[PDB]
Amino acid sequence: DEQQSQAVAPVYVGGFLARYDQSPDEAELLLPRDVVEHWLHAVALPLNINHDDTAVVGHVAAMQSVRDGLFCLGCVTSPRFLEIVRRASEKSELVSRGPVSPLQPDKVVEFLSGSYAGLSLSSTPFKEVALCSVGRRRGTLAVYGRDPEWVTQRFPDLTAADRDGLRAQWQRSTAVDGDPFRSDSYGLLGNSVDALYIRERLPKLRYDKQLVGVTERESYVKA
Amino acid sequence: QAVAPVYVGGFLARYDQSPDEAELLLPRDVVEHWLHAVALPLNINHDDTAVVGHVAAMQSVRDGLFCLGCVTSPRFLEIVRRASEKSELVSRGPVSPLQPDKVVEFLSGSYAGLSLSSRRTPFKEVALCSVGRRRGTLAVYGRDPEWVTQRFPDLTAADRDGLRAQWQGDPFRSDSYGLLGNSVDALYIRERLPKLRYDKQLVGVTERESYVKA
Repeated sequence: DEQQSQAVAPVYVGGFLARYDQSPDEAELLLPRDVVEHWLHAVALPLNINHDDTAVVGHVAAMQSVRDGLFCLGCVTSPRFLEIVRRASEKSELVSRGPVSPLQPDKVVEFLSGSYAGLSLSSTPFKEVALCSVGRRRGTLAVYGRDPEWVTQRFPDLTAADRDGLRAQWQRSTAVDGDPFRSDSYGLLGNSVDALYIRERLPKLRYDKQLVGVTERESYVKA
Repeated sequence: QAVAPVYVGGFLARYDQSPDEAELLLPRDVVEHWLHAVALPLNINHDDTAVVGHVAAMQSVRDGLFCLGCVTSPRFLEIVRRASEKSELVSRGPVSPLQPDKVVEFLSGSYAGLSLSSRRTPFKEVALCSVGRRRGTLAVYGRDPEWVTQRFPDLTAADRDGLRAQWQGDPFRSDSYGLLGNSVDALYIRERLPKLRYDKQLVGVTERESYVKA
């Protein structure tokens, strides 16, 4: 209970929604810097599971256009979603194996890291942000952690100035969040089988990890 | 209807396949000895709190050990039913002729392999798993046990008669959460799809005439 209480504390997620250096084969995935800045530069977008309106699990706490792409920081807050994740994490051998040495085991964070390893922006233009098994845009690796600062520190490309801009954002009471989640374990279970048949899933995830340099520092990423 | 029984068939071992593991070896003779040549429980990934049914028949044939299982647990079937309604893969349906069967399709996609762990004393249990450690252990699901057996070209009428003679309280103590945890594990099994496709080719089953998803 006490230890289970920590499991369902909020979970932050960060990562690029798009990499300006990545040229996609599909026109639909194009998202140039000028386009992003226009709508972005010159209010809190919901965060969900695979773009499902009934699976809102939190909100976006910061969005920043940087040198290498569009970076996002979200916050998973749904008590229902986190409890579901807590229970499944207890029956995962992947999770039982734990994280890389120095990191403290964190079943909930590890389960999220394993299942929803990608970030997905889709559509105002900026409608919402989705956690998915793997993103269609390359470099969209999802990085989970209990601390916003820690998550941002997982990406070598971000400079101290970049992080300052992001911080000003998350430090600022959202409309999306009682519990915005309107799905269940059965729903998540149905989605898990879909993930099993995504082709090149692991190679895509490993490619993303190297592209954003998360391979350089320790994290809960399972890929 | 959807939660009616589901049969699953497939080889638990291919005598022609050389187990890249000395512990997975399973010679014909040792098999036929324990065989005819208490029905074994059928569970999920060898979790004994996840028994979904029983083995209805086993037959040692030319190419290996063929098995036919029956998924009967109502608790399990109902859990599967709900999840199947929230699966895009399942919503896409099967290939042309075959009629949609959500529960059968979710099972085909999630537990595409069979696993025997006679580890020990003889045959202990058969597990439905995302992919088996032994090659050629593709799991084929269906509502009619006859149809399922007809999915494997290797089997002969004589082989089928032997199996036919055999197949002719809720034991599940798990939940949606347990299956979900197992689902993330499956995502990290290496070469899952390549192995499944290999198994599929080996036993001659096609997505074009079954519910197999790999």
